[PDB]
Amino acid sequence: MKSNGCRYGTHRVIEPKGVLPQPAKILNNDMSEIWDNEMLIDVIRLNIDSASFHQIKNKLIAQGHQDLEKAFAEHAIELTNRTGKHKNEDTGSGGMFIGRVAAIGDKFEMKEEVKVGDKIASLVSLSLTPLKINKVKKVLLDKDQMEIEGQAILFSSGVYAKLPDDLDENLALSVLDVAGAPAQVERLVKPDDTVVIIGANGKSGILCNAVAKERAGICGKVIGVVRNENYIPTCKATGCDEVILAQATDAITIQKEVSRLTNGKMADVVINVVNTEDTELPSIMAAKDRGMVYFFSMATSFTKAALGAEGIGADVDMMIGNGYAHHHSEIALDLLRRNSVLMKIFKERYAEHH
Amino acid sequence: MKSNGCRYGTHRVIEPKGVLPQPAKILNNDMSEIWDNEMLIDVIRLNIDSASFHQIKNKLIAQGHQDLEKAFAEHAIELTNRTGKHKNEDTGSGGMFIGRVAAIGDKFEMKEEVKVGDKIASLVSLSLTPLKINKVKKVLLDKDQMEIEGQAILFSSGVYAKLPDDLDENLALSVLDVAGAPAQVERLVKPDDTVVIIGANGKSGILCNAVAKERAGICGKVIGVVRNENYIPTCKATGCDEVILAQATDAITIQKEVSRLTNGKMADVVINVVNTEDTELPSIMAAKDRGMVYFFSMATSFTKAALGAEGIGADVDMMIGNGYAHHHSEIALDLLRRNSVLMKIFKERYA
Ligand SMILES: NC(=O)c1ccc[n+]([C@@H]2O[C@H](COP(=O)([O-])OP(=O)(O)OC[C@H]3O[C@@H](n4cnc5c(N)ncnc54)[C@H](OP(=O)(O)O)[C@@H]3O)[C@@H](O)[C@H]2O)c1
Ligand SMILES: NC(=O)c1ccc[n+]([C@@H]2O[C@H](COP(=O)([O-])OP(=O)(O)OC[C@H]3O[C@@H](n4cnc5c(N)ncnc54)[C@H](OP(=O)(O)O)[C@@H]3O)[C@@H](O)[C@H]2O)c1
Ligand SMILES: [Cl-]
Ligand SMILES: [Cl-]
Repeated sequence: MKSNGCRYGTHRVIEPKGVLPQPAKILNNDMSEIWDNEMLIDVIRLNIDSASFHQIKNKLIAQGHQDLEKAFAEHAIELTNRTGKHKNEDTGSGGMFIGRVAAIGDKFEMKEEVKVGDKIASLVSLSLTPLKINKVKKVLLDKDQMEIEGQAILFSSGVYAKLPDDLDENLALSVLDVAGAPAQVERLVKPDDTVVIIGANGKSGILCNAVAKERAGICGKVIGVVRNENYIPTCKATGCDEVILAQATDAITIQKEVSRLTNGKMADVVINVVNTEDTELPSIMAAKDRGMVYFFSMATSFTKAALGAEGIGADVDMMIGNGYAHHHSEIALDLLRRNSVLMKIFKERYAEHH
Repeated sequence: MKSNGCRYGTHRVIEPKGVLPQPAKILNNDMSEIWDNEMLIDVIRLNIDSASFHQIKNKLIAQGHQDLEKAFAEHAIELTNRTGKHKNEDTGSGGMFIGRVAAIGDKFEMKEEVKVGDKIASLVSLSLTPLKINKVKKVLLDKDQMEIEGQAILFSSGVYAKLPDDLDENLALSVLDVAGAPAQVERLVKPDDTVVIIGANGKSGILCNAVAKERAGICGKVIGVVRNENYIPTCKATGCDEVILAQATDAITIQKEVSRLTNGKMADVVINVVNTEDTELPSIMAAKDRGMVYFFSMATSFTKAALGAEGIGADVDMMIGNGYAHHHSEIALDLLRRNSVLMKIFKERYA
């Protein structure tokens, strides 16, 4: 056991010196000894970022490989052996892993309480994760997955979650993927608030509907925005009092309908969980004066949000949605255990085994 | 005077119907009658977005013009007459205007109090502003400016500022340019807070230093981050208690130095006012747990900030720096009037 490990993991950065593990080019993936504030994982499965997986697959096709599973497996071993991690060298994307705890340093900053042998999922990207792949058992070309024998390091600053014994693994992973959204909504929504959820039928959207309605309470108002009439029942069953039919890019219709439904008062909190571009101004205009607009979509443009609010004189607070929050996995999993409607929808949509 | 004008201005959108004035292709710039919630301006000068001005200049050269001032003037007349606004048709960029209030609709949402004749600057883009150019008097090729006779519409949702007749106009416009930064900093900093200002020697930075120190007070702590030791006296004179020398992209140095100056407690509030990319993670790591990180720079990447905080388990709030806030002009100008050190620096730097 090595001493004086950096919680941010800089002790494993080989190239270039003086940067963090994520932007680094080469990490130390020597698993024979760990630092005192690290956690070592026996990796079972690698869930590669879909864009990275597709980009690597197509690069290999273009180079002329016929056996794609074998070419991909060999690509992953070469990449991880040389750079210490599975960070896509063209996109910068990573992924996450599933495995069982192998060793815990005595100064590891424990978050969720876990012990050797526990089954866990990482909630930080493979783009900063020291990873040693000893064997690729299977490349699942259609699932962006590799079943492997290997090991990974979590730094004390990293994030992980114990996978619950009583839940379908893919169901649990689906909640963990978006756990930050309901966690943040719980912090934002006051009793009696009006809340507008843009993209309310989505995976994070239906979780946001439910905690928004729990937090806003009996005299609050939760308004979902969807573009498909097919989604109205689900939005209402998961917490929406009202549903607006609009493209999330249609600022005028959303403003008009939110105004109708609130008698001009508009929303205290706007939660944006769409996966498309140019929805910043429609979200801003749904808010009341000094309201809160929480942008979760990775499609959000900083400049479009900033210039959007300036051009129409909207004095609103606009937050970059932080996917991490203390206890967010436990909070999101507890939401599904309290709400049988959500649990049934999540199992139907995202459970592997039915 | 027509009634039931939309505060967002959709009643002047001709093409395509169903979008807002800024994304619209064609606006109605008929100034003979205004709507009840509009304000009509006699425009003196058009400050064209510099990139837009340069793109139009070069387009005209390539078409074969030679007398650029005259071709540019004719370009602006054709563009505004046809589309109703000076929105650059290739880039989408606009600009702002300076003018005198001509008429005030009876239902205009008054922000700062102005009456007919007041000298004002628009603080919203020419790309959403109905604009009629009756004459171009002078095209200033080195200044991205046109002196004109014409009129413009401010919607009730628009933003403007009265230009005080007692201050140099370039100085006033420079303050208006960054007024949202001190205004927003005033709301975030509590007494006894530790505040880190990244880019503390810049135009917005020195205003943020001063506001951070008055709000954090005698037992608060204001830390500037700059990369030049020559900037230290200015940072301290405008409010910093301590100054860190680091590149704003150097997350490890900034984290270590903020930790040193705060005994590991880190910053309650981080203000990022640099004009450089890849400073998100350094800003996040300067904050304490559940601290507030305010990104003012237009170089801020949404995904870099979100994924940055996620990867190191930083439960911090990250705010998109708005740039507009109620009364921001008045608040920033009052800061200069109350703080002789800032006024003197702003005078020397920004004419
Ligand atoms: N940082 C984090 O950890 C974090 C946390 C939560 C969310 N997020 C982000 O939030 C976004 C949503 O993620 P998710 O997993 O919830 O995705 P999802 O399940 O695909 O949900 C997206 C929803 O938005 C709707 N939508 C997209 N574009 C639309 C438009 N133009 N008009 C109307 N509706 C539209 C979709 O419905 P249609 O069927 O109509 O397309 C869908 O219901 C992603 O960008 C994700 O990265 C990130
Ligand atoms: N409209 C809005 O929403 C709004 C409002 C307020 C601020 N802002 C934004 O804030 C940014 C700054 O505005 P400004 O007018 O204050 O600009 P400015 O006067 O040029 O200030 C930028 C400051 O940052 C420093 N800096 C830049 N890169 C650095 C690096 N890598 N390391 C250390 N220091 C660095 C510069 O110092 P050096 O001399 O060392 O380069 C300079 O002092 C702009 O992007 C602006 O758009 C926008
Ligand atoms: Cl006219
Ligand atoms: Cl962005």
